[PDB]
Amino acid sequence: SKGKLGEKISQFKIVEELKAKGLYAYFRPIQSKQDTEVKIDGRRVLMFGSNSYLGLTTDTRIIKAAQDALEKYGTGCAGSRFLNGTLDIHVELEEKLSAYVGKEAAILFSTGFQSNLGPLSCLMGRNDYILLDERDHASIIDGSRLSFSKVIKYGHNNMEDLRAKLSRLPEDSAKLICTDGIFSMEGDIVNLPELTSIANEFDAAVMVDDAHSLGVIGHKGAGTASHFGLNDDVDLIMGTFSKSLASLGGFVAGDADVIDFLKHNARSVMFSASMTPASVASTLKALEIIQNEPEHIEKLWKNTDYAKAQLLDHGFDLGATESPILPIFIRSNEKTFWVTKMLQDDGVFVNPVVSPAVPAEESLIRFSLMATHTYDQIDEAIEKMVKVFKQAEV
Amino acid sequence: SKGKLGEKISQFKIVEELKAKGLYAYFRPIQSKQDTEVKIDGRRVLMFGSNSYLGLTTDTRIIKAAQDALEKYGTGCAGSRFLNGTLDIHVELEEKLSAYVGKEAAILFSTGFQSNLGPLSCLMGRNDYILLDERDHASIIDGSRLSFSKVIKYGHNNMEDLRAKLSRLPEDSAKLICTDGIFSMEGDIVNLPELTSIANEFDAAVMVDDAHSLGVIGHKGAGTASHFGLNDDVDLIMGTFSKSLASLGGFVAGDADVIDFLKHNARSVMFSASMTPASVASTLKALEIIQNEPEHIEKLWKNTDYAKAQLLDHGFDLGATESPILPIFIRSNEKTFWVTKMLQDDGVFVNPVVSPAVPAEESLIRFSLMATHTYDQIDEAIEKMVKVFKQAEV
Ligand SMILES: Cc1ncc(COP(=O)(O)O)c(CNCC(=O)O)c1O
Ligand SMILES: Cc1ncc(COP(=O)(O)O)c(CNCC(=O)O)c1O
Repeated sequence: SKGKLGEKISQFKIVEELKAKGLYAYFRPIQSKQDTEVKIDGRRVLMFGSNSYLGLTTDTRIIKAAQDALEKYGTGCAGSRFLNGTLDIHVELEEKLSAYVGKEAAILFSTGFQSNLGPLSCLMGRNDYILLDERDHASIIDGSRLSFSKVIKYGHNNMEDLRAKLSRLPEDSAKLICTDGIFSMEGDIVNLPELTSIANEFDAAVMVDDAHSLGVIGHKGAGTASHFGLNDDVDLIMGTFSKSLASLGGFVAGDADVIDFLKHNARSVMFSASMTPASVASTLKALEIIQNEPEHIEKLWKNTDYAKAQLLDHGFDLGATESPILPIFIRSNEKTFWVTKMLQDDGVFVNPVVSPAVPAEESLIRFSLMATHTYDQIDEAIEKMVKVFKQAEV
Repeated sequence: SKGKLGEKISQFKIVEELKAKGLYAYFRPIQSKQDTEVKIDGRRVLMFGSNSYLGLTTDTRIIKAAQDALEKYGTGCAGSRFLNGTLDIHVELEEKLSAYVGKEAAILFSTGFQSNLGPLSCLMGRNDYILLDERDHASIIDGSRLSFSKVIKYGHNNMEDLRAKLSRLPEDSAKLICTDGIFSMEGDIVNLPELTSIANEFDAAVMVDDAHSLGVIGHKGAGTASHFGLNDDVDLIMGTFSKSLASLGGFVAGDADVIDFLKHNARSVMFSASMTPASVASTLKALEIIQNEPEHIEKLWKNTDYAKAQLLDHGFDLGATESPILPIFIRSNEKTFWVTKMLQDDGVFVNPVVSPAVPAEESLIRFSLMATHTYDQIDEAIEKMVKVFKQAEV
């Protein structure tokens, strides 16, 4: 029955307003492979809003690996890993990931999102605590909420606030600190040396979400612990396959005893169907390519350094990025929607960040680099961005 | 740091005990396509533990559709649907699903699990209520927990307990009833006529999870509302693609206003990467096949009716199934593990249900049919099951 349900959704009008003004640019329907240019409505659009940092979703070797896995294994495993959903190739991928991030063991999940839900929901319980950076990804907030623990947020990269909040807590309790490695909004890196120093003082577990770090920072792209040399101070390394690894799915890597507990206690792996064979194969081949072909990471950072310098030289106001995420401040929600749509209509795809995700005065567009971008494409996007920021009067 | 974390996992010894006794049969590594026979450790094993009800994960047309989508679109969309992750083929699949279940609109999620999280987390809020059948799937319990509402469980298919629990609630609040259509444990069907009758009396929204119903009950497999003719009394139809549809992903279908609210407010679609092209294409082709080839559903039910009659004639104690899930009671956790492993070692794959999921005296094996099974295979499995139940002294 719909009476109260209709009332619950009645006040949500921002989408009707964006559509009526001709500003709507969510769920833009792409007609082609994710690449430096995509086809939208039959026309070519430069893609600066992707998470495919190494451009690997179009690698013919990766497509072929996925197609060969369909031929051998079919379209799906039709069950949880726990029951009838495990393939030899899932186990192979766990072994290869464990080696890549320097841990004993790993467990796959069918999404990155579900990779966060698993350990956050089942390790800390009643009378225990989870400490979260306030900018942590939605999946981390949701995972922690599924736990029976007390969830405490600390100020963004604020080690005094983390330390104080941990100091308040009863000694006879378990504590788990979970952080993004690279934060997607501003593209900044966690203070992992200080956070792990605090964790070691209070015997808290440390979990890092490396969604935006894998294939980006660390030796051969192995992520945030690898970047800082702090593998031995991080209990759990979470990753997704949907970004540099060009696929779908995720993982959690750690000590074999903790991983064995997770694979038999995390509801998001016990009660969800396993990754498709095509996605296991594509992830395995992308992981081989990231490690054996240092070019990709190198070219990603040449593009990042080039685009960042060009944006600062044109007078754009950038956030405190340390990654291929270039946050360009606009500081008005209306201007952010307008700039986004005008760029779309001129052949440039960027992602807006607006209220209520952020305060109006912190609204921005995120311009993300891909190893496969050219300096010519970067130049064309920035040319168009200068013109639209002028038209918009930013 | 690991001191307290080590203590949190210290008491979990059932897996070490199962492995040490040689009884462990979780995460069995399959070497072949999901089919009526699978390869485990180089040997052939009859599969009676699958959710591929129509045997479609090996359909050459479905494999080819997936392989052609890899060729055109690549290995992944590398973002949320909300941003850079929408393809024309995702929209096509939503339109085809909406038509199939008789609703205005639909939104895809990358997993079934995440399809439950979406509407349960964002429609009911502070001062509202979610009413759940106590046997509802883990993803429904987890979705409801992510809401800011009060979650109330009612007795399994107990309409007096649902009615009483709703009667206690303040009139000026929203209420949402969520149920499995077919329940996976016992394979029983929700009392949807009575539940919708109650919902209509209290103006509560109705959501049905049709994970085990799609491709199984309803006209051309359209699910539980379709089975009862109650499309107009169900607000939201949830489905997965991982079972009859032989893929990965899921959906929620409903009124265009509710679906528009979900696609801009459900964290599990806004903040998770979209389905892979291969999985969209495989789902589209499976959905065409289920509707255009009535054979598949027909043969599933011939196998179900045959196997159920054969089990009852051999004196097995079955649960109150109304589906291709045949629950065979064992009523001892030890016997359930032993029967499971002995069947594995004799070439038969079944799924155990044990404590703490159920009371010891309700422990069972689930024997699930596939349209592609033969009567010869059914006969061979039941022959082996009689022998193992004798060896085990059930
Ligand atoms: C009733 C029900 N609802 C939702 C889901 C989630 O769908 P996905 O597996 O596609 O994420 C399942 C999964 N069934 C697998 C299990 O519980 O083992 C299910 O049985
Ligand atoms: C930091 C972080 N962690 C986890 C995930 C979840 O991974 P999957 O998308 O593979 O489920 C994302 C997703 N980023 C997409 C977004 O927020 O739009 C992420 O940005």
